[PDB]
Amino acid sequence: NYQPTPEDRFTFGLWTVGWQGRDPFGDATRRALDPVESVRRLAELGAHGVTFHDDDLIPFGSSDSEREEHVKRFRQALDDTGMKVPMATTNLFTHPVFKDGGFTANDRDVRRYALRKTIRNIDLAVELGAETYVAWGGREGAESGGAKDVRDALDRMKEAFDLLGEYVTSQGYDIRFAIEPKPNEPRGDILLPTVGHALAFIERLERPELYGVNPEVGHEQMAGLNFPHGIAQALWAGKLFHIDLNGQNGIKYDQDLRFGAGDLRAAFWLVDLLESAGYSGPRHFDFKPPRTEDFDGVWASAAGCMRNYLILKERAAAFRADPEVQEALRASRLDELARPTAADGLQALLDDRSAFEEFDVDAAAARGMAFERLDQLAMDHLLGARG
Amino acid sequence: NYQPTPEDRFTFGLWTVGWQGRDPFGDATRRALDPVESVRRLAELGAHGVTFHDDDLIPFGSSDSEREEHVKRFRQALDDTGMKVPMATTNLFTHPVFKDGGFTANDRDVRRYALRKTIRNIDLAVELGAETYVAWGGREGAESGGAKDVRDALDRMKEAFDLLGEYVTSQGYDIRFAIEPKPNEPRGDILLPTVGHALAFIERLERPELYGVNPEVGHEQMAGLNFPHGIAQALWAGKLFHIDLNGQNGIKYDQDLRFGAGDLRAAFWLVDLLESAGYSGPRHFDFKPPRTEDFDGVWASAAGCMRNYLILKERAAAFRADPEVQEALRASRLDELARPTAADGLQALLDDRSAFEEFDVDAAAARGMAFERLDQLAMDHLLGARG
Amino acid sequence: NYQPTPEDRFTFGLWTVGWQGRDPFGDATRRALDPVESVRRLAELGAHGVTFHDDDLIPFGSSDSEREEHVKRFRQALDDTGMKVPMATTNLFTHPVFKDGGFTANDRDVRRYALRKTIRNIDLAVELGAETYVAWGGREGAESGGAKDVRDALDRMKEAFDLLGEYVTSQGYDIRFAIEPKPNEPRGDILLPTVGHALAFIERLERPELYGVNPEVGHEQMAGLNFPHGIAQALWAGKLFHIDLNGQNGIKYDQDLRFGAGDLRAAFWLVDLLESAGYSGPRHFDFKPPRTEDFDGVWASAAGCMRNYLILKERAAAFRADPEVQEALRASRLDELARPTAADGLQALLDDRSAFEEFDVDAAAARGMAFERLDQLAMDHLLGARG
Amino acid sequence: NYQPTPEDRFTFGLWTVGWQGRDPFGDATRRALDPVESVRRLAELGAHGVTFHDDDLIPFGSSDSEREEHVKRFRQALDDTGMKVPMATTNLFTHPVFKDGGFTANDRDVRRYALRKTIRNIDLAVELGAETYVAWGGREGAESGGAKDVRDALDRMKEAFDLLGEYVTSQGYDIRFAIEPKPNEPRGDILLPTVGHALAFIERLERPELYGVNPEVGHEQMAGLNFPHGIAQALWAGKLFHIDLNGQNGIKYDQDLRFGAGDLRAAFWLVDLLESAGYSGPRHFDFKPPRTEDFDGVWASAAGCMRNYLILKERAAAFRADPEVQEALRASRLDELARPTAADGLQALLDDRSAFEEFDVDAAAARGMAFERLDQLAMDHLLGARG
Ligand SMILES: [Ca+2]
Ligand SMILES: [Ca+2]
Ligand SMILES: [Ca+2]
Ligand SMILES: [Ca+2]
Repeated sequence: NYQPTPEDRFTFGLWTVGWQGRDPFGDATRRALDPVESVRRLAELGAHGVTFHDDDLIPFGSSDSEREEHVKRFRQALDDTGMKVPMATTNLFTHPVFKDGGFTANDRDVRRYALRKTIRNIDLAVELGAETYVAWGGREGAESGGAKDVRDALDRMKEAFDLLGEYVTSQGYDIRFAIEPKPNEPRGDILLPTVGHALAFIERLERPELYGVNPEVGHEQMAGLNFPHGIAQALWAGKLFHIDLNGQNGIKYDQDLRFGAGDLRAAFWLVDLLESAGYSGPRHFDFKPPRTEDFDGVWASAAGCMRNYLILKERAAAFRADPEVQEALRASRLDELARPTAADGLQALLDDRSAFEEFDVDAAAARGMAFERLDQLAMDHLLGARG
Repeated sequence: NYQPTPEDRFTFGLWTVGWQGRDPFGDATRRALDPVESVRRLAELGAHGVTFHDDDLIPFGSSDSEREEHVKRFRQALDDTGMKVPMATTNLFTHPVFKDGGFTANDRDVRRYALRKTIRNIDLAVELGAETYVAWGGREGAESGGAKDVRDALDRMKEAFDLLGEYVTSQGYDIRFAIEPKPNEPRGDILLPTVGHALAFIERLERPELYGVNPEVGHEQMAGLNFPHGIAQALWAGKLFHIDLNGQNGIKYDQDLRFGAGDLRAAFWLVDLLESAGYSGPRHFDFKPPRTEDFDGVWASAAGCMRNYLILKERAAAFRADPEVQEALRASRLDELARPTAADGLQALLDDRSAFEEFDVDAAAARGMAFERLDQLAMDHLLGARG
Repeated sequence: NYQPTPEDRFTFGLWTVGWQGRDPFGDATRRALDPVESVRRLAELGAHGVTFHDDDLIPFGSSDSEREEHVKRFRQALDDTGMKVPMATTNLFTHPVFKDGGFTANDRDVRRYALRKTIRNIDLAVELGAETYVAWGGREGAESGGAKDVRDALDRMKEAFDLLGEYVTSQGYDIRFAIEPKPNEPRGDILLPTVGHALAFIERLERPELYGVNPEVGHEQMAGLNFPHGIAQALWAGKLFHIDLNGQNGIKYDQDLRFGAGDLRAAFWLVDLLESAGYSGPRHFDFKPPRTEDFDGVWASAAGCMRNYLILKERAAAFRADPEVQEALRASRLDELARPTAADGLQALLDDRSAFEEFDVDAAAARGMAFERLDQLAMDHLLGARG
Repeated sequence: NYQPTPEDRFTFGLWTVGWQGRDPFGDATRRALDPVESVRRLAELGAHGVTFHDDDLIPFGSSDSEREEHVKRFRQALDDTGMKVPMATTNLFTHPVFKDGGFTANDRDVRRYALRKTIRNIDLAVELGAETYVAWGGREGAESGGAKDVRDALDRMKEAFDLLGEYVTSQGYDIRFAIEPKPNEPRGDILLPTVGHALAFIERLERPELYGVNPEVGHEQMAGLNFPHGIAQALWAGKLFHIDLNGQNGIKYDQDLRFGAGDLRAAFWLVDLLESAGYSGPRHFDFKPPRTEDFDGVWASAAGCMRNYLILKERAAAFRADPEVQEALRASRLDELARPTAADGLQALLDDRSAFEEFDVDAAAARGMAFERLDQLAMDHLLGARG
């Protein structure tokens, strides 16, 4: 069982299953995949859609007529399979010209070029029916302190995003932007390193309602942060526009393992959250099948992303519906957490002697939270051990 | 030389020099310090002022008349020395009642009590002339996923801060709030873990203009983040209300080493930033003299905080005034980073063929950034090796 | 089900269930437990035995006659319950005198005292029937570079351990030593920081056969290392004398969560390893019930340590016995990994043209490892999803 | 000043200055360098020598006669400049055939091929006068638990190294082996992850006297470990055969920054150690000029490696020769650390009542270590602030 269907909204970047396995120390282990073949193979596995960078679809430097051809063939594949394109993004990191950034390159002519390369792809994304346009600032940052005045760079980043906003507004496009944060790699430190930094920056843009976040499991974990806590803050702010799902083993290089790999418990708490909150965006996998694998291992890895999400969804649902868990949640006062501290208001609080002057602090101190009992029930549900 | 004076605005918490050296594995190595003796000793060393938690100054559970006495003696010490009190904070972490939090405890009665304990200390802080009231949510978080619904907790945290805002506004107090972020310890994961998360949360409060950040060097480093980059984002947002200075060796327990210890280069880039931006708040040291030390080592450690700031300030000033550095900054196009990408506007950009259609991408790609030359000049200035 | 019995060899330190919840920022949340009550409560839950520091059992500074009394009462409890004492250790970290170390304190008189405090407890451990005597050098290290010449310190550490060896040999005691590594906390950096450093140091002792390791899950993880890989190296060397089981969420302060918490997958791979290798030592839990909990949560947390080990053992056994997994292991060439590279010997290898001159490198390159298929089978077994 | 000469023994890999700037997300930013041009350019800057992988010097798949040609041209360059070749190594990581390892690949035919490729390069290294042959097991490890039985792999790694030993012994070559540890990247976890793990493994080889370590600054730091402490353990064991010098900012991807970048204080403590211990091997830089840089930045970056070592050497010498520092070292009892704990022997210790029964523990406890005073003197020396 645990058979995905298009209704689950599982999507994959072309660059994921298409990763040839070139890493910093080694050559490609797999041949290039034709975009058309990935769309067919992914449709068969039960995915809902694909996502793309401009350069994954249209070889860099293609003439207009080659461009048209490449798009026509891809569109035929989407029509043949029923696959959608809910998101797209720009490659502002591969070509040498972007070595010091796109939107925040020190060189003004490069920043202009980055904006133009981006706008041309927004038009194509809208034509293909994308609802979300992602920006990953992978080259925006520094290896040394004097190379990048961060205040000026944030001025340039605000400027670029406000211009993009102006463009989509003037063209009457129904697309929104999502920033994908990452703390480092390939630059020593990348600007807007976490979901929090991205959420704070968005509030200073001219039209903040057009921008949200595309957080990635492995990225927040590269800073040692709790990914479900970070997603909860994004949901609370109304800014979870998209999500990247994958696996990461702690603080090191960006692994991009299949979803469910890495920190398994954090994966369970994430699915519990997404499903309880009613998140209805795409479930996108930004992952790389390891370079050990041949083409059969590529499709197995991708199928496993989807499988692990669906097993985790069933176990989270079972945990929340268990009457014994419901009672534990009450024993730990989760119900009280949800009630206002002082709906009576500030003067009532100040006059309330049971809040301070006659508050028995030692009796309140003695009450156990019963969190460990709750957590082991959650453990037993994850592992299928409530038999 | 490098002799601090009160004009440098160096401040210290009472709990810093007063730390008795109790750690998770060992007993106190030093006897308690009387608050009056710390104010005298710090004045002699050249500090500008002190900061305090309610409980550092007034033993928990003191009667009103003991409270009055304790305050009177401390005030006499401030008058005798000329020492100021620019910041104060509440202890919402030591007493067992706060084991699941203050403002976000699951138990509503504890959340009420935390608000009342906080307000009573705001009144005292204003009486002593504090301009900034810090909140460190050290118990707000979780060790397990099911213990804390983060959305509800952020509702409770917003509620507490909005109430505090209402209180100071209604009393006509000229005080502002600053949140001190920390990613973990003593809870497994703490809410609002970084400067970015804190900045994003503040934008959802009812009166955001009353709240900013009190970032700490060692805390951001506990997440592997670049502290000067984080301070630059806070300065850009207009939210650097206060700062905690100290040292930390990478990702591990919160060390609170003396300033200049830990990551020395990040300390240089921070001072360069604070001084170039014109930061005029207090230079506060939230540090712990190591428990190896006796009282003579306590005062040496504190004096060193101040010394290292002043050596770093001289070296940063020398770096920025060096004509050879000025020319390197131009060679690396720092001047261009500061100029608008597209002050000509969006239609001009789109019509500009030198931005895309006739942009020579290979020639732009070939230009070296000259960052390594710049960085080694910065190295030579730090080390005093431009002789 | 998953009911522990004494035959499973689950042991707990007295200091684990006895932890009063004092952390660096807060007071105790639970009252002290009498050692006799912990032995009774642990026996009821199904544990095999307990472990102790000298100071957990005999209050520091007790007279000889109080000492005798304390031991007599504890022995009565062991007799009443059938509980064993397979391991013991010395507290060389709590008292202020050990602030710069025990065996590697700069002060020679303290190093002498540490050796004497240790020997007195070895005698008691043997009397109680301990087979393993653990040393955790928690104060051996430094916060600054000039404080500790590491070569000299390693001379002092070798000296202490060689003396201990001489003592047990001269008394004809059948006890061996195990070093518990930890990379940091409470010192900034601790000497012999990982299992590897400890294994290398043991080879330079005069009688290396008397010493091995007591690795802890959470400690190796505080350095970002793979704990099952580390245990495999220890097993390969014949030095896994004991093990500490618990949970840790990545690189931060030492959490000491219940076993199975933290990195769940690493917990599965560890149990798979221990059980396949035939490890027959104690399964000891060095954990701290979180300070949120009352006494009911303390016993629930301890029971969960044991439960999670037994669920993990069942899932690992099922994975290894599955014929489909056996065939996957062959598809990935695990069988070939176990066969000698060159049992034919060096001259045969050099003359073998199929090894170099006629080796088809491109055909070897093309073969997929099929690791992702294998790993998802392992995922399905862990989660109980091979239905 | 701070002008390197060949007598300082600064060496560089061909792959360092030759790095074309291809990273996991981007194409090359610099053209290939001819090995002959790097030898000339490095000689001019004051280096002593170069190091090479087989594949840096002889393009993979070259015929015997092309091989001979490539070697002849390189030898002419070494003769023309006076440059030496003190170390060499094998590329067992780039070609796709090594995707699951060399010596520990699951496939036996690949393990044979790795041994043959290695031996052919040992012959060439000896011909060029290398004294040290380095092995970096960058592909030896795993991304998932079931892919690699670590016990069997350590059997295969021991087997490979014992064969290499047998080869050099039978050929009467005066070369020794050094293992370069790294904890992860490009595999999720790499076998023998730290200096400690490598030192422990060497003690189980048949001729351990032929093998030592080549620790790298940035690698140990990728595990959060103190590099000078690790080098001290290697020196204590007599196994520091070579060293890789570079810079790294904490726990993340392997940066390979120029030496002196990254953790500056750890760089000072390392130079202090190397120079005080009389380390007389090569000072090798395993670094990558950042891909931001053109060829002028490549040579500036390399020159800076050498400059920072020489500034650090002068400051460390000044610290150790300062009579005020000498007295501080005594105040902190560094002299006592170097004296035997119990040269009187075990029975004398046990009979000595001043070691236990009459030891005044509270008076010993009260003595301050004076470490913070010492550390600030070390700070003032580093920064050139003892004027
Ligand atoms: Ca990623
Ligand atoms: Ca701190
Ligand atoms: Ca621990
Ligand atoms: Ca490296």
